[PDB]
Amino acid sequence: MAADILVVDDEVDIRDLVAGILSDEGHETRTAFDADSALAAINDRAPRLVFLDIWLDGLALLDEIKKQHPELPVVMISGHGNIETAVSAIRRGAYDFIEKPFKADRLILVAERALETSKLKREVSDLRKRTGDQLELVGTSLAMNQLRQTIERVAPTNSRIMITGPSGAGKELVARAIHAQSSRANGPFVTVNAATITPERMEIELFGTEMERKVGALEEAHGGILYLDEVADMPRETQNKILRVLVDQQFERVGGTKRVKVDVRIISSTAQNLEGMIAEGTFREDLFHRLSVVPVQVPALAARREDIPSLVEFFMKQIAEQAGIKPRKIGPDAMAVLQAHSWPGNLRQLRNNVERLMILTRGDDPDELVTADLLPAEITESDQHIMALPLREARERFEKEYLIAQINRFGGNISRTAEFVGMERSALHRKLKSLGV
Amino acid sequence: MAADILVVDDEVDIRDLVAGILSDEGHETRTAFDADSALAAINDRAPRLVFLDIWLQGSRLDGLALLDEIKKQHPELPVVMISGHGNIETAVSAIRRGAYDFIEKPFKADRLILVAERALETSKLKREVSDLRLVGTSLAMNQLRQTIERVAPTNSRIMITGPSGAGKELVARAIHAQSSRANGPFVTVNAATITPERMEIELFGTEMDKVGALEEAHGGILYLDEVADMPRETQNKILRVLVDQQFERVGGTKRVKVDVRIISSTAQNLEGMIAEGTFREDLFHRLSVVPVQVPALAARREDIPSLVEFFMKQIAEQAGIKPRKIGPDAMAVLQAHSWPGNLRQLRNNVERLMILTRGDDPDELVTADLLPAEIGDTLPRAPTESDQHIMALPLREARERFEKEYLIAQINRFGGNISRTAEFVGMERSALHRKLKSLGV
Ligand SMILES: Nc1ncnc2c1ncn2[C@@H]1O[C@H](COP(=O)(O)OP(=O)(O)O)[C@@H](O)[C@H]1O
Ligand SMILES: Nc1ncnc2c1ncn2[C@@H]1O[C@H](COP(=O)(O)OP(=O)(O)O)[C@@H](O)[C@H]1O
Ligand SMILES: [Mg+2]
Ligand SMILES: [Mg+2]
Repeated sequence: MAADILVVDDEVDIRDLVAGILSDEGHETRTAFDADSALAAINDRAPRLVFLDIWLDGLALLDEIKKQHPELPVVMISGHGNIETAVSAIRRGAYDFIEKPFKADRLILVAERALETSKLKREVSDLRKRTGDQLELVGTSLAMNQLRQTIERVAPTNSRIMITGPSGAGKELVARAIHAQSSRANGPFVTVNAATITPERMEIELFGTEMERKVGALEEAHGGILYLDEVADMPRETQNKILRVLVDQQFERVGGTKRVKVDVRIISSTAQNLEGMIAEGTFREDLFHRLSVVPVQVPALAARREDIPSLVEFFMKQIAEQAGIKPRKIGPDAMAVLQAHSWPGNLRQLRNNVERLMILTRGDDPDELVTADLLPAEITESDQHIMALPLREARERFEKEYLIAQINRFGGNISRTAEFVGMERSALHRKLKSLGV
Repeated sequence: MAADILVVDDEVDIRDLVAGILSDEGHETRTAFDADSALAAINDRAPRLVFLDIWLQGSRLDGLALLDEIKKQHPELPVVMISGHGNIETAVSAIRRGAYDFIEKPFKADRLILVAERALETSKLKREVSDLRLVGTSLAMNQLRQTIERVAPTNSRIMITGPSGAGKELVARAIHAQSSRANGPFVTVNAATITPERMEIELFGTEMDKVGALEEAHGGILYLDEVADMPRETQNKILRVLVDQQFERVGGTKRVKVDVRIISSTAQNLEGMIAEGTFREDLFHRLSVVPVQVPALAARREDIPSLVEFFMKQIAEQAGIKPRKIGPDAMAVLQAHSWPGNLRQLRNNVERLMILTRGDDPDELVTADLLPAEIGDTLPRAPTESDQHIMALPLREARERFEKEYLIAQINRFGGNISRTAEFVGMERSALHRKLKSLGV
């Protein structure tokens, strides 16, 4: 909207003209005539945008501004004569360029777009800190290093990827890392979660509808990557259509005849045994062979236990950022129990456990260690729970469980249990029977 | 970038040149010479970008009318207009109507290349923020939402009070989003996380031999998460920001002017701190021009079922776990709990339930036994040989203690509504009242 802009030019009429139009728009404008006055203005306060004259030199100052302030957009002011240098400045780090003489509306528009893009990148950084959704693969283990090198090798190719690994191991993160290291890194990254899509709406989610517009995952993925997250959750009807899209890169939109042609790089994943599903007749053999082109195996947390301390530390920093809870020191006993667990939910389960620990100790002293007793049990019927029952039934269940527990406490000695609970021997017998013990 | 670009211009010379330059850059370019050919091309496949002439002669709809039709069908599809020299008023009109930018005839190939790249980059960044990104029907939530709506368009300093995980930061972002600084930065300072020795450096930066949060927040909002953790020297410096709209960097005399709207929060008793001499009296009153209280989750138990459903849908989107049916037992337990970690704690427990039931029968209800000890052990449940207090008591005393604990827990669950509690526990309401009075609970 209305930001702090620094106008760097050697001519006063340009400094006054640019600063004038922008200030009149609602911005705060400061000026500088050379590199030293520019660097000093940035030292007074970091601006949200810079307008830099190519011939002051401009390109050297452009490198310096971008070195110290990578997130600060710089728009070049260029002479009518040469666009070659203005284009050279874009490659060196400049956002855009403006040509003399310019219309005021052009100057206003360029400033707004440079600020909008800068705001979008800042909103991206801010939202990644809240989602705890960064694109970095933490792990010093050999399983992690081999995975990182597999990513580095398969990403620059155009090959179809098949990702195998258990739930929460990092299959989606690997797919995003493959995308960020591919030729389609600037192209879209579209995800299809079969598990979280109703069967009655799968066709519409993948192919869209004929004519505000409902655009399917395949059309949205055109020129980029389509991530089929957990293919094993696709019904027979869905498996058929996917196979059919793989043969010709074409499909119809639901309700329509129009055959849309797409150009998509497919990355698939499974935490399931697909070859076994083929034997059970639940998964198509032709689909499997077409999706299983280049394999990428993401290791289980059980295959990289030595990474758990580094991951706990990494997750504690994310939650410190999200919640404002200071990171804690995990006790050697609690860490030993964590490192020994089988982790069916892998890293997603580890993060969830780290977050619960941080919530529970939020009030505690900083020097206090997180102890093994704080760890949950894994590390009756719904109709029978006391909280879900009315008073009489809830009272009856409590009475039954109390007596059962008191009997076990006295190791089956009914007469001593009776005496302690405040009952006569035969009355306890009749009560136990009436309660169905 | 290898994008699908639709080029719409009535001039064949123009279409060929735009399609030619962009196709030579590595893009896939398509052309149309009127509205109907353009809409037929969009129907073939939605492009990633549209170049659109403002005029469009010999067409069913002109350039601005087609711009409107493209944006209606595809709101996130960037449209760059093609305009003639001296047509800037009509081009600026297209920007206000939904166009991303415009290119003025005649243009350099490198200019067209740069406009395409910038439009696509902005489109992609919007796609990221949409992918990554206040629930409750309670009067409490409705009052909070109408408080945000009222004070967000003002320029007044806010003091947000409430327990940890209740939604203070989310309230601050909601105020930011509805304020005149919504396009400005939203900078947070986690005071509980920063060491007292590094607090000044984080807020005010250092002289060069570095950029503080206040300098980053210029033009926007600075969110001071937990003001109680600020040292006395930091307190005096914030006071100068509030009164003088300026400060000095760490180890300097150099003035730094700032235009910030401060939002402060605390889960602590600041009044208790002023009484003890650890927090400045004048600073507290200046920080609390407009007080906003976020209610504890235990004070809005009505919203727990809605929050459970909202959090399930959110984890479904993140993890790819199908949302499940929470058993009446698990819901009764979740609703009755005190929640010292509030909405964060609730969310973390819903995620826990979805992680642990991943791969189980979709019909199978999520039961209360899956919840951890801090949830289950604070509420009525079947006793065991390990429950020292119950075991030390005889039958009548143990049954009376259970009655008291069960009724209180059910009351909590129903937010103190005795008529609703009576209905569930199997009593008439006056009978429940007489039973509570008799029990003295
Ligand atoms: N190597 C890693 N380093 C850091 N965080 C990771 C790593 N692998 C996964 N995560 C995180 O763990 C969680 C689960 O990972 P995810 O990619 O969704 O796995 P999957 O697709 O196998 O279920 C996510 O929050 C993700 O960011
Ligand atoms: N009413 C609400 N509806 C949905 N989610 C909420 C609501 N209030 C808070 N949250 C969520 O609860 C969690 C804790 O909120 P947060 O703002 O971080 O609390 P605080 O700042 O008080 O510690 C976050 O995940 C947040 O998005
Ligand atoms: Mg000049
Ligand atoms: Mg024309």
